[PDB]
Amino acid sequence: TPQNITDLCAEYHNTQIYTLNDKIFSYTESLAGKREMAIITFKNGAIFQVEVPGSQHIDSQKKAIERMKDTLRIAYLTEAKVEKLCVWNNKTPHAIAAISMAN
Amino acid sequence: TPQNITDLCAEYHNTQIYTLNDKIFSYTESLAGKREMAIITFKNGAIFQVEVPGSQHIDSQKKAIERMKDTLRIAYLTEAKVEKLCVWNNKTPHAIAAISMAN
Amino acid sequence: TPQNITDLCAEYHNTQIYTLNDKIFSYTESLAGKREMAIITFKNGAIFQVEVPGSQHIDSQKKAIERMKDTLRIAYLTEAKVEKLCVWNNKTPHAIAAISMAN
Amino acid sequence: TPQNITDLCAEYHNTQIYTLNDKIFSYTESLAGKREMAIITFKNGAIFQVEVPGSQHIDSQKKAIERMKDTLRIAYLTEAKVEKLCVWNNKTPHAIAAISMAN
Amino acid sequence: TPQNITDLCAEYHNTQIYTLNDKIFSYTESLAGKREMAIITFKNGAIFQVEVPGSQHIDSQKKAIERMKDTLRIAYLTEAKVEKLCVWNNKTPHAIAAISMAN
Ligand SMILES: CC(=O)N[C@H]1[C@H]([C@H](O)[C@H](O)CO)O[C@](C(=O)O)(n2cc(CCC(=O)NCC[C@@H]3O[C@H](CO)[C@H](O)[C@H](O)[C@H]3O)nn2)C[C@@H]1O
Ligand SMILES: CC(=O)N[C@H]1[C@H]([C@H](O)[C@H](O)CO)O[C@](C(=O)O)(n2cc(CCC(=O)NCC[C@@H]3O[C@H](CO)[C@H](O)[C@H](O)[C@H]3O)nn2)C[C@@H]1O
Ligand SMILES: CC(=O)N[C@H]1[C@H]([C@H](O)[C@H](O)CO)O[C@](C(=O)O)(n2cc(CCC(=O)NCC[C@@H]3O[C@H](CO)[C@H](O)[C@H](O)[C@H]3O)nn2)C[C@@H]1O
Ligand SMILES: CC(=O)N[C@H]1[C@H]([C@H](O)[C@H](O)CO)O[C@](C(=O)O)(n2cc(CCC(=O)NCC[C@@H]3O[C@H](CO)[C@H](O)[C@H](O)[C@H]3O)nn2)C[C@@H]1O
Ligand SMILES: CC(=O)N[C@H]1[C@H]([C@H](O)[C@H](O)CO)O[C@](C(=O)O)(n2cc(CCC(=O)NCC[C@@H]3O[C@H](CO)[C@H](O)[C@H](O)[C@H]3O)nn2)C[C@@H]1O
Repeated sequence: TPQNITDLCAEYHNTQIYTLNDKIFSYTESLAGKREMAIITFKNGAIFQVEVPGSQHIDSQKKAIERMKDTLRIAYLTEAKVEKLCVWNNKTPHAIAAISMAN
Repeated sequence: TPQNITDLCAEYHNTQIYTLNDKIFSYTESLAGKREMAIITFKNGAIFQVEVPGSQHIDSQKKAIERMKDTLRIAYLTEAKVEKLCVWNNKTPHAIAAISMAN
Repeated sequence: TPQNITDLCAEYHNTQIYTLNDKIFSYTESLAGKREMAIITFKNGAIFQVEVPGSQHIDSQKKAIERMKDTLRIAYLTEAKVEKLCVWNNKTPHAIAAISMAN
Repeated sequence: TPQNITDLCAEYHNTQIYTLNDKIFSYTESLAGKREMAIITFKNGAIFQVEVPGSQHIDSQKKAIERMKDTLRIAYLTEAKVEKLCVWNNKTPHAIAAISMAN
Repeated sequence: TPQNITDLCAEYHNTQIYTLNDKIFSYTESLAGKREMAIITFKNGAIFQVEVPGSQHIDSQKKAIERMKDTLRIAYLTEAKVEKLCVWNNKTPHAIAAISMAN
């Protein structure tokens, strides 16, 4: 089991770490069908999604996907600093796999 | 995949964007049978609903409908500025499809 | 579909609007069997319940009853002003159907 | 149906009301198997549990047990004054049946 | 049934108590498949995980694991002082079994 987000991110293909060290600039969420997703942006312009659940996801991920959207909403509303994101870079917007908050 | 609320909204028939840039003026929710819904208003007089779940919705939307009502309640209570709403205009009140929030 | 709590309230028998324009004075909830309920009061003496889920409720109400208890708890803790309650007046305490909040 | 916690509490065998009129001093929760429970204390040394779900509990209590732990956690974190607890006194620590919050 | 975290912790093999008396320094969560987990750190560098649900868990733990991640996220965001953790020390990072919070 990994020790931190960077090492966790390295356990997967098609990923990279971004170091934001910043609060979320905007939070978007949709209930429209086939676009049940969240999008966040940061002041540096970067855009990220929580993907719509799909055939690529295994069942254990479904609750985690819901949790992540909960996290991002409350992080946005609390202006919590996001340290790093681990994202899949084979999707546009890049798709969030993990988040770290600190400081 | 769309990268913002405007482009997401334009992927559907009978939708449009409203630009509020304001906090929610009032939040209403009901548990009454056949009216399990939320209504929000803004100071400019705009009125929007989160629709009662029905057969027009696909199954993936159900969780997202519940999440949206969670989002609107907390946005109301935290006085978060709503940037945009994507709504369906073939319902009265217009029905919320997506929300964006920014400073 | 109604556009406000008063109009929604009028779509049911044995209801009435109470206008509070006040924060909740006390919040009570129970896990005891057959009394899985919430009770709120206001400083004017008014007492209201969220009913125990029962035979009178249709399936779609179950989630909304849980949400209403969530809403009342957080309204209480944040001292949010309650504008109106739509209540059924054929129960004692009167039973909450809907809530509106505004500053 | 009862209109307050004292009257509700009195509808059960082996219960009693504790009047605290104080915030929660500590909140403990466990995910350890067979100890999936919460324990709260007050500065006067009083200790109470939310019981591990068991065959004592009827089906309708299961959701309310989980809500109660949610309520205690957020009460703790908001420093909300707990007015009274209804507890079962045939368990050690005494087991929470209901809570009221008021100033 | 135990009356505090220390006593609860001692009801299990492969456990120990850490005394932090500090807020969480960082919160990390992941939705990546097979790594649906959370990791927290404290300012002294100590790292702890909420484990991915696995064969070792009994069914009653599944809700509690989800609750714990909820608790850690809100504790982090509120800067709530963690008193103690009970952890399994046969995993790395050490795996949280229970948490106590006190000011
Ligand atoms: C910690 C761990 O188990 N890591 C392993 C992961 C993992 O098992 C799967 O991602 C879980 O579904 O599977 C890895 C991985 O890198 O994703 N894997 C999986 C595969 C074949 C199938 C595959 O790529 N599945 C993941 C698809 C990705 O899903 C992601 C969501 O979870 C994203 O949507 C991403 O854009 C998509 O490409 N080849 N390698 C190998 C890696 O060692
Ligand atoms: C991104 C994407 O998939 N967009 C497509 C959507 C989408 O597949 C469905 O809305 C999902 O159920 O379906 C579109 C759409 O515009 O809604 N669509 C669907 C249909 C036939 C069935 C249909 O109209 N379904 C939507 C009904 C609408 O549901 C909405 C709630 O989700 C609202 O209640 C709205 O008032 C109602 O008219 N014709 N066009 C075509 C669009 O390209
Ligand atoms: C918008 C809408 O659909 N409104 C209709 C409602 C509604 O369909 C039901 O209340 C939903 O279960 O059903 C109405 C009503 O006023 O409740 N209705 C229902 C009936 C027969 C069955 C009936 O009385 N159901 C409601 C029972 C009430 O349930 C309530 C909880 O939802 C309360 O517990 C209340 O104390 C109880 O009397 N006769 N009229 C007629 C109303 O036009
Ligand atoms: C409002 C109401 O319905 N009150 C009634 C309750 C109630 O139906 C049950 O407690 C719900 O499970 O059942 C009462 C009660 O006092 O608990 N009851 C139940 C019984 C036989 C079964 C029984 O004792 N159930 C309660 C066991 C208690 O469960 C509790 C959790 O719910 C606690 O764990 C407690 O420590 C334990 O003794 N005898 N009396 C009679 C009481 O009139
Ligand atoms: C209060 C109580 O019932 N405590 C008992 C626990 C308990 O029943 C189980 O841990 C619940 O699954 O089972 C104890 C224990 O110490 O965990 N137990 C269990 C066993 C054999 C199987 C076993 O070790 N299960 C626990 C595995 C542990 O799961 C943990 C998560 O729950 C961690 O992942 C840990 O890293 C792992 O070793 N031997 N002793 C004996 C202890 O008296």
